[PDB]
Amino acid sequence: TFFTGETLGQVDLIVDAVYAGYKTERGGMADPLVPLVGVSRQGGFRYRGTRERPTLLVLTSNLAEPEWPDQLDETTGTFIYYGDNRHPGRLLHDTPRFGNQLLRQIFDWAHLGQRHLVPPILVFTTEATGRTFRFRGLAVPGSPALAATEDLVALWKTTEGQRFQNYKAVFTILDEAVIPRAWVHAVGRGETSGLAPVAWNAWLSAGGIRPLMAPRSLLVRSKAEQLPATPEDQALIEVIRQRYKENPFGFEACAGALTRLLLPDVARLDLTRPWRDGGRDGIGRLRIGQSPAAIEVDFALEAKCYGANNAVGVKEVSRLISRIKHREFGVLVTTSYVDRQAYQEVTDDGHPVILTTAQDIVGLLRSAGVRTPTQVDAWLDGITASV
Amino acid sequence: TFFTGETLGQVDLIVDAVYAGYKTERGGMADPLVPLVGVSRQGGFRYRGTRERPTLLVLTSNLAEPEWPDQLDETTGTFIYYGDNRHPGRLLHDTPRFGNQLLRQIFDWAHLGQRHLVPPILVFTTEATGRTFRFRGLAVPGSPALAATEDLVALWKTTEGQRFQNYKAVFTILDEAVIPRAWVHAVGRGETSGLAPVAWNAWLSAGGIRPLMAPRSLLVRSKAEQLPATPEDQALIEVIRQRYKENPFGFEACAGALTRLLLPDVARLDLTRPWRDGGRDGIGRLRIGQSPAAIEVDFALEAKCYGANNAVGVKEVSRLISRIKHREFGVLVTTSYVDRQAYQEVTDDGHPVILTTAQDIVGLLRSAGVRTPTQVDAWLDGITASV
Amino acid sequence: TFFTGETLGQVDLIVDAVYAGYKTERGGMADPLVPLVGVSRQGGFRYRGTRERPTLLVLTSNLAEPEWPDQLDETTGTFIYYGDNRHPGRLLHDTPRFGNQLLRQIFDWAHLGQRHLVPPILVFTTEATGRTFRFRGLAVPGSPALAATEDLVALWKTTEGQRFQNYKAVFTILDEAVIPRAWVHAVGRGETSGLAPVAWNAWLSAGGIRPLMAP
Amino acid sequence: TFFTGETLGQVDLIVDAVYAGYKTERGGMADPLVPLVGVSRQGGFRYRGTRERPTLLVLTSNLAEPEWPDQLDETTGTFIYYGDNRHPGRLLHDTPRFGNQLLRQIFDWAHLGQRHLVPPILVFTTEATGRTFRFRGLAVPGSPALAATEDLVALWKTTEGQRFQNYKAVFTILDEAVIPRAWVHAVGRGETSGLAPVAWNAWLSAGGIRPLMAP
Repeated sequence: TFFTGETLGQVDLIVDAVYAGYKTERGGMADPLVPLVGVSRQGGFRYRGTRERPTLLVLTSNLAEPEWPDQLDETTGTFIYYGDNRHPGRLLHDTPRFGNQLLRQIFDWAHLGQRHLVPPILVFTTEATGRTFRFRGLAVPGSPALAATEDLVALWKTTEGQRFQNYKAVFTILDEAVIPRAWVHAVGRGETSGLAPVAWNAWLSAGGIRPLMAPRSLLVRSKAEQLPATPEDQALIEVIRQRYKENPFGFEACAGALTRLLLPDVARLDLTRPWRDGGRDGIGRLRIGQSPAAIEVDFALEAKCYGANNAVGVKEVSRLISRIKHREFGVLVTTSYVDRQAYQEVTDDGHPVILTTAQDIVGLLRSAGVRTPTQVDAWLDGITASV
Repeated sequence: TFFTGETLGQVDLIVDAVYAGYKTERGGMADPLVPLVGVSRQGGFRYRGTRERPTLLVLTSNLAEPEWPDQLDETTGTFIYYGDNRHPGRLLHDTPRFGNQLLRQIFDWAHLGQRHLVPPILVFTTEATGRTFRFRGLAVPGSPALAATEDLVALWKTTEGQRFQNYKAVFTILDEAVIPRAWVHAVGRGETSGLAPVAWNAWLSAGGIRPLMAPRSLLVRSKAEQLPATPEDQALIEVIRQRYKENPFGFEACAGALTRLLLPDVARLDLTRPWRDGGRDGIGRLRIGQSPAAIEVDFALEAKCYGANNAVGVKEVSRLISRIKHREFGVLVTTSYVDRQAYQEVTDDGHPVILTTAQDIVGLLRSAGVRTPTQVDAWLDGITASV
Repeated sequence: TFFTGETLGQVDLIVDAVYAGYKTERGGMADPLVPLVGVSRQGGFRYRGTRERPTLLVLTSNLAEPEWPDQLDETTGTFIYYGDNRHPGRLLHDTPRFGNQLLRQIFDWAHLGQRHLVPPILVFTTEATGRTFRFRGLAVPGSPALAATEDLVALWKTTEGQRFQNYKAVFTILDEAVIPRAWVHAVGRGETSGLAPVAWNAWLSAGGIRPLMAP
Repeated sequence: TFFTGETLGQVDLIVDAVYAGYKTERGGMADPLVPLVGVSRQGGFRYRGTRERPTLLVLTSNLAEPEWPDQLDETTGTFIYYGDNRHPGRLLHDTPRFGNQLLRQIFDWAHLGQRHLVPPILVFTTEATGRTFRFRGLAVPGSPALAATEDLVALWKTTEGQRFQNYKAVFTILDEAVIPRAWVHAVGRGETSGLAPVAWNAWLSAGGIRPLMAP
C-alpha cells in the first residue's frame, strides 16, 4: 500500500494508504494529490470549483503543530481540524485563501438542511518524507457524539500580547475502506455520479453518520515515546521535578491538577489519606454521564516524581495496583517513564491503570496553555496556592 | 436561610442563600440586587462602573431556557453562561447592552495576564417566585479542568433558516462560603480594599483557581421528574415509541445513539450478542482519559421502550445487573420512568447503573438540536440508516 | 474423550470429545483434523473444495486471544468468530487463504435462502496440550436472535498507525451430539450424501435453526 | 471484654473492649458513656467543661453512614471524623451543639504548639444492637503523615439543591491499651491530674505522636 509514480493516475483512495510524490525536473517535487485528486499543488487545504460553490474539498494536516493540535482519533473516526487564521491582525473570516469562510459555509449548509451543496471532504496527513500523504478517509461535518452547536466553534488565541479568533472544526470519517477515484474526479468536475459510497449517500438522504471506528490494539510504549523529544519540553518537566525536590509529597497535588485536565469531570480529590507504608493514599471521584443521568466511580492516584534516568517499575505500579482493589481504576502520573516489564504487566493482566508519563504531562500542559518555564512556574504557583 | 427588606442593606452575600425583593409601590418588586450589590435595577447581566472598565459584574440566570442552557454544576462549581446575542441579524459582539463585548474583554484581561482589571463576578439564579435571587457564589473566568482556548467560545446557532454567533463562557465558583458586602461595595464604587476573600487574592496573584466543589448526595428521582413536563416533549418521546412498535429491538440502536450522546467518548457499540433469555446482550466500550494515557472500560446497555404508564421495575433492572457481571458499569435507556422500588434498590446498593429516563432523552435530544417531531423523525431516519 | 492415533480415522465427531494430535518423528505433532475430517494441516480457517464451491468448512479457535475475542456461549449455542485479516496492509476481502471471501459468500447465500450452497461448518476449540481440539458441533451461519444484517459485520482495528478491516461472524451450533464421519468425508470429497444429521436437513428445508443449548 | 451495669462505674477504658446496656424503667436504655466517662447522654460528639475551654472530648461513630464516611484505619491508627453540620441551612461553624467550632479551636490549638489546651479525645464506635460502644482509643488531633493544613479541612455537599459546609477532621490514636478512668474523670472535672498515659505526656512535651498500630 505505497503508491508513487504514474500509479497515482490509476489507483483508488485507500484508507491509511501512502501516496508519495516523485521528482520531475530540477529539484521540482510533484505533489501526489494533483494526479490522485485533481486539486492544485499548494494549500494545506485545497478545493476544486469555486469557493462559493466548492465541488470537492481536500484537508491536509501535519499533526506536528503543537500550536494548532489537529488530531485524528482512529478509535472514533473523529477528525479535529483548526482553521487558517493562525496569527493576530485579521478577523476570523478574513484569511488569504478563505479557509474559514469555506468552513463556515460548509457547516452552514450542513446545518440548514442543504447537504447536497456540501463537497466531499478528503482528509490527508503528511508523513513528511519529502512530499507524501497518508489518506485518512472521507469525512462529513459534525459528529454523532457532539451537541449540534459545538461542531464548528471560534476560539480566542493569545500570542505575543494579542487576541485573535480561529476556527476549530469537527469532522467524522465515514466507514468506507475505498473511495473510487472515478467518483472523486467526477464530482470534482461537477458531474453527478452514482459511484458515491453508501455511507455518503446515507448521510446525504438522512443526515445520519456512520463513523469509521478503529479501536487500538493493546499498546506498550517505549522509553522514547513516554519522554519528551525536544529539549524545551524537557526543560518544562525539569521545572516540575525541581519544584518538588524539597517537598516530594507536594507533587501529588500537582498530579491531582494534571488529573483534572486529563479526566472527563473535574475529579473530586482527597489527597490527604494516611496509608500503611507511611505514605498517603490519594483518591479521586469521577462522574460518568450527565446528571441527573450519571454515576460516580472512584479511582486511586499515584504520583512518582522521578528523573528521566529512573524508570517507574513493577514495585511502584504494584503499590497502585494494591490500592485499586476496591476502586474502579487507578491513575499513575510520573515525570519519567514506565519501563518495559511494568508496562507489559499492566497491559497484559488488564489492570485498569492509566499511565501518564512525561510526554503526557507535556501535552496536558500544552492544552493548559503552558509552553515555557516561566509559565510552568506560574502554573505551579497556582496549584500550590489553590490547595 | 432567607433575606428580604432592609436586611438587604446589612447582611453579607452567602452561598445558596435566598435574597428576595420587596413590594414598594407599583405592585412590582424592588430588585434586591440594588440594595444588596449596588448594581442597576434590571439586566440579565449587570455591571457597576463603565463598559470599558467595569468595577463589578453580576450575572443572573433562570436556568429555565432550553435554547440557551446556562448551567450551574454544583458538584464542580462550574458555571456555564451563555451570551446575549440570542437572535439572528446581528454580529456576535453587537448587542443592545454589550454583554458579549464585556465577556470578550474580561476573558481578554484574564488571558493577557491582567487580572487586576477583572471585576469580581457575582452569580445569581432566579427562584421564579416573585422577584428573588439565590446567590451562587463569587466566580472567576475559566476552569482548572479545561483547555485554555475553550473557556470562551463562539457557537453558531440556527434559527428560522438563519445562522448567528453567540458566546459560551465558562466560569468557576471560588470556594468562599461568605462574600462580605463591605468588600463588594468597596470594589464597586470603587476603591482599594483589603477585605478581599482569600481565594480571590489567590487567583489575582497566582492565577490559581480554588473551586467550590459540592458533590450531590444520594438521590432518588420521582415519576414526575423522570417524565417530561410540557406536552411538546411528550410528543417528541411518543414519536420514538411509535417508530419502534413494529420492531421492538432496534430501539437498542437508538438507545446506543443516545448513549453516544450521554457518554464522554463516542462509545463503541456491539448490539448483536444473543443472550440466554432469547434477547440480546448489548455492550459498549468507553475510553477514560486521553490516549496514549487512557483506559477502556466496558458497559452493559439495556433499552426499554415503554409507555409513560408502564414503569421500569425491579425485574428489568435485575436483567441489567446480571449483565453487569465482569463489566465496569451499565446504562439503562428508557422512554418511561423507573419506579420507586427499583430506583431505591439501585441507589441504596452500590450498583454502577446510569438511569436514562424520558426527560433525559428529551435533554440529549435538545443538545442534538432536535426540538420538533419532524426533526425527531429525521434523526431516527439517520439512526436507522447509520446502523 | 479421548481420541488419538489410529482412532482418528475410525471414530465419529462427538461434541465435547477431545481429538489429540500424535507425535511424529522429526518436527513434532501431526494434526488430528487431517485423519478426522480430511482438511489441510494448519490454519484457524480451513476448507475443502474450491473458492467457488466450498464443500466443507472447519473453524478452529483457542478462545485465548484478547485482540480477536472469539466466543462460545454454551447457553445459546452461539459461536462468535473473527476473520482471517488480522494485520494491517490488506483490504477486508484480500487474504491468502480466502477466509473472509468465504465468510461473506456463505452468509450471502444464507441470507438469500440459498441454504443448499452453504457447506457444513465444523467448529473446534483448542485445549491445553499441544495440537488437540475439542469438537463443539456442526454450525450454521446466523442466529435466531439476529436479523440478516446483524450476523456478519465488518469491524476496524488500529495496529501501529494503520487501520485495517476484518469480519465478525455469528454462527449457531446445531443440536446434534454425533456427526457421522462418513457424511463429513462424503460431502468433503464433493459426493452427494443423504447421511446429513436431522437438524441440518431441517435447516435446509424449513430454514429453521434448532440450537445446541447446554441444560 | 464486655462490661455492663455496675461494672461501668468500676473498670478502666480498654481498647477493643465493649461497653453496653443497660435496661431501665419503661423502655429507657441507659447510656454507658455516662457512668464510664461522665459526659452527656447523647450527641455524635459529647464534651465536658466550657465550649471555650473543653476539658474532655468524646467522639462516637457508627461507621455506617455512606454520606459522612467516618473511617478508622487500624493499620495506621488513623481516625477520620466528620463534623456536626450535616444539613443545608446553616454556616459551617454555626451548629446546635457547636462541634465544628470546637474542632476548629482544638485543631488551631494543636497547630500553634498549644497542645496543653487540647482536651483528651476518646474514640468510640457503635457495634450492632442496643446502646453499645467499642472503645477504639485515646487520640490526638493530626497525623504523622499529614501537614498542619491537611489535618482539618472544609468540605461541601449539595442536598435539595442547597450547598452546605462540613468538617473532615483527622485524628491519630495514641498507642495505649488502657486509659485510667481516674484520669478521665479527673480531667473532665477540670482537675489537674498526673495520671495521664505516657503517650499523652510524650505528645504534650514533644508531640511526638506514637500511633496505635495493629500487628
